[PDB]
Amino acid sequence: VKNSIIWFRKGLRLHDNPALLEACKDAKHVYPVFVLDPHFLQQKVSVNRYNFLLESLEDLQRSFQARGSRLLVLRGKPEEVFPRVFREWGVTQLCFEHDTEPYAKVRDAAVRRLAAEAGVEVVTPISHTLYDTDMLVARNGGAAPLTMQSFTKLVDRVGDPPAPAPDPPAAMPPPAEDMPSAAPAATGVPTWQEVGFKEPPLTVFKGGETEALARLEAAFQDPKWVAGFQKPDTDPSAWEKPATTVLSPYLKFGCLSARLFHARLLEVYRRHPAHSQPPVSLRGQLLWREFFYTVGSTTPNFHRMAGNPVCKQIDWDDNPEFLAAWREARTGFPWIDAIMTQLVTWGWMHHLARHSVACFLTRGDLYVSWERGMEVFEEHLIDQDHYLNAANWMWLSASAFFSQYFRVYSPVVFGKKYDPEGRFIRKFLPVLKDMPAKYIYEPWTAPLEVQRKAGCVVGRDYPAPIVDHAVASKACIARMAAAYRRSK
Ligand SMILES: Cc1cc2nc3c(=O)[nH]c(=O)nc-3n(C[C@H](O)[C@H](O)[C@H](O)COP(=O)(O)OP(=O)(O)OC[C@H]3O[C@@H](n4cnc5c(N)ncnc54)[C@H](O)[C@@H]3O)c2cc1C
Ligand SMILES: [Cl-]
Repeated sequence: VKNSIIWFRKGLRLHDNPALLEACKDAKHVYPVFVLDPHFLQQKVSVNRYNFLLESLEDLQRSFQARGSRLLVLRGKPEEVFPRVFREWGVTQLCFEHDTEPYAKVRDAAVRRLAAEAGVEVVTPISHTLYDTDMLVARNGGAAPLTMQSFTKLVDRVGDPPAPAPDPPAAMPPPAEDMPSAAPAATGVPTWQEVGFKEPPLTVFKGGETEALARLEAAFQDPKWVAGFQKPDTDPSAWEKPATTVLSPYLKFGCLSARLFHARLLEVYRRHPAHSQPPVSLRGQLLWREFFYTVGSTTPNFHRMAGNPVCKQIDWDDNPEFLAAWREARTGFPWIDAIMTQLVTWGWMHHLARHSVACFLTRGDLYVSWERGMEVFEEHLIDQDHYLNAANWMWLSASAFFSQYFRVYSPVVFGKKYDPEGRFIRKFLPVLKDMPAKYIYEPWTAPLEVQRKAGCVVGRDYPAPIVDHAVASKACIARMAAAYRRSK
């Protein structure tokens, strides 16, 4: 008889899950497993992202209960848990989605070697990305494309992505009863209070496949908006209704299928011949995701500067004061401090909002290494993706993929073009809620009478700007030019 395990790590969904379909096919018992490390708190991670993962597991649990099954949250590490449950559950086949992250490759290798010892077949379909990213490299001659212009030419010659897999059966084979490692009191989905987190989550985006599908349908309620989508024209100061899809935390955890997303975009594009094209279109945004996965997975030390071949070695400063002020949202620039406040409260910011604070920290004003900023984003971002965060940080720091270091965003002017009243600032920085719009982006320029009228005396209620942009900008640019000449 066939008893199988469908191992969840990413791909926290039931739709377009070929690993789940193979695990259920001709199976008497199916053990849906997510492996949790309860000492992951002795190692970094905000309660916002970890609760998003927990809500995603709860959604999977309710979805499995509706089909006569159950989600098992096994505690411990994979290398110690699987050799036990292989013999206990009579497992003959192990199934999980392919992953290309460095720790995943080291982890999945040992798991496979442990399965071959137990006589367990391992099935690992590709479903987290649009294509077999190792196939794109081989199709291109054996190296990853380093520009989006050439990558888009490759995917057009490769063809349409594989279509999404059908939905699993309305009923699935349940786990066998009275198995000790399957005891419900030891395999339930924990809450954020039981894993050690002491402060509650504040983000407004809920995890789970159900929410991922609802956000997808909501974005497709207006097909003209999807067809004419242009990423650089979207509004970074929009928070009540964000200007983009906000599907990144669901695509990160695999709550939403990228191939399903891509399949729905082609349906709209076929009936809208004037639809936007890469790199600005919605489909182009998925290609940016696939692009950085293709390069990042084939580039050693991709998340670091030293040892990274595609990354420029720049003599960034070691300034713990600029990092702390930027990290704690007290730079003195309300546009920057509001975005960093949205980071710690929501775990998500608009793409151009991240451009502002990444440029401010790195090549624009403070000249701190993008590795330091990447560490801060990885902690608070609910959509933190190993390859995407690092690639866009090297982009904004002009260390890879991007070279126009003379283009420096203004922490004073950039936001005023969209939100002249500072509604985005007043929402996240409530201490500036009564400051007139003439000085909301420059509170230090307000007369002292006006500062007292608003209850925001610069230096007492809100900090003074840690740097003068005009001076700090002309100093980072000059050092970037020197770095770019010594970069050969
Ligand atoms: C410094 C910096 C760090 C970033 N860190 C990450 C990260 O760790 N995780 C993350 O998901 N995004 C990250 N990005 C990308 C971008 O800011 C977000 O992907 C985007 O804002 C998410 O909003 P959305 O889902 O509405 O995007 P949409 O505009 O709706 O795009 C749709 C999807 O395409 C992908 N996508 C969009 N923009 C990019 C991009 N520039 N690069 C790669 N894929 C993209 C995402 O999967 C996104 O969900 C970062 C950007 C910056 C500037
Ligand atoms: Cl600007």
